[PDB]
Amino acid sequence: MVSLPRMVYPQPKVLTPCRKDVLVVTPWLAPIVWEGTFNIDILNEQFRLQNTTIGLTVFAIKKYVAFLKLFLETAEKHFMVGHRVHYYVFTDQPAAVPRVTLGTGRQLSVLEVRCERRFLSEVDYLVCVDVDMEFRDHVGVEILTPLFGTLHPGFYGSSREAFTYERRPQSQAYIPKDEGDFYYLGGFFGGSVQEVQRLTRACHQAMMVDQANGIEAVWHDESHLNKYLLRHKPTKVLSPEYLWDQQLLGWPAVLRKLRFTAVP
Ligand SMILES: CCCCCCO[C@@H]1O[C@H](CO)[C@H](O)[C@H](O)[C@H]1O[C@@H]1O[C@@H](C)[C@@H](O)[C@@H](O)[C@@H]1O
Ligand SMILES: O=c1ccn([C@@H]2O[C@H](COP(=O)(O)OP(=O)(O)O)[C@@H](O)[C@H]2O)c(=O)[nH]1
Ligand SMILES: [Hg+2]
Ligand SMILES: [Hg+2]
Ligand SMILES: [Hg+2]
Ligand SMILES: [Hg+2]
Ligand SMILES: [Hg+2]
Ligand SMILES: [Mn+2]
Repeated sequence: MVSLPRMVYPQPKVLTPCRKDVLVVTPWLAPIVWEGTFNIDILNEQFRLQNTTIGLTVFAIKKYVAFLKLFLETAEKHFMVGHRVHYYVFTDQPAAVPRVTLGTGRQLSVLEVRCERRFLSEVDYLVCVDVDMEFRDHVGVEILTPLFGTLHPGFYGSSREAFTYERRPQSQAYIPKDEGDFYYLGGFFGGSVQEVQRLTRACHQAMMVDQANGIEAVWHDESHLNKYLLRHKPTKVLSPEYLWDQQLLGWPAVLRKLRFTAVP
């Protein structure tokens, strides 16, 4: 918006692809975020000049409160470092939330559960993730955009017919075998506050319609998220570097970094 300052960095090479092993842009021209595609210094400048605030939301119900300490401590080392961050922890056990030391410009709010406009006034972007995870490497502003989904680590190389989308036409989440771009994760999505609220509102309404008709999608919210992103294309797609399970899937050559991973 304001001009970027002078910066010294390698010149982009028009005749050299960033990657010869993976797709780095979708058919609707949204970038697919892989290591080796972005210069983080340029992106950090762009987002800091806008004084960007990122909200990170997690739910920790019942036994999942045990995952909060590692989740938050590692987020402090790797998530949006240098930028304003507001953590929102939705839990049924407020007194069980660990006291984690936060860097400057970062804050945490504990919301007890069994608001909407609140997010609009407190943050610019919302990132919604699973709590039984830990950050192991950089997760930064390269992911920010109006609406993003993340490629599920178990299906990124799969054909659409093999995707575990909801296949019963009676469900609002129904996707037939000849449709679908990717299989996105329910555990890592986000975007501007406005777009995230539109997505969550749509999934809530679709799930209510299914409940009324006596049907529950095969993968619950994730099935609905996939239907939403099929019909409302995300403006960025995150590669599986952003949500990986090393125990189950190892460390493939196509992954130069494992950024956020499942906890055993
Ligand atoms: C065909 C081989 C696929 C291996 C990954 C399966 O992951 C599960 O996928 C379903 C949809 O088919 C759901 O998304 C489910 O939540 C996934 O399991 C969870 O994520 C994986 C990566 C792993 O961490 C599991 O332990 C989780 O339960
Ligand atoms: O009793 C529960 C069950 C689920 N969750 C939340 O729901 C997310 C999805 O669940 P889970 O991690 O069990 O899903 P999986 O990745 O194994 O499909 C978790 O990350 C938690 O944030 C929770 O807080 N309490
Ligand atoms: Hg590149
Ligand atoms: Hg959220
Ligand atoms: Hg979430
Ligand atoms: Hg929902
Ligand atoms: Hg959703
Ligand atoms: Mn999980």
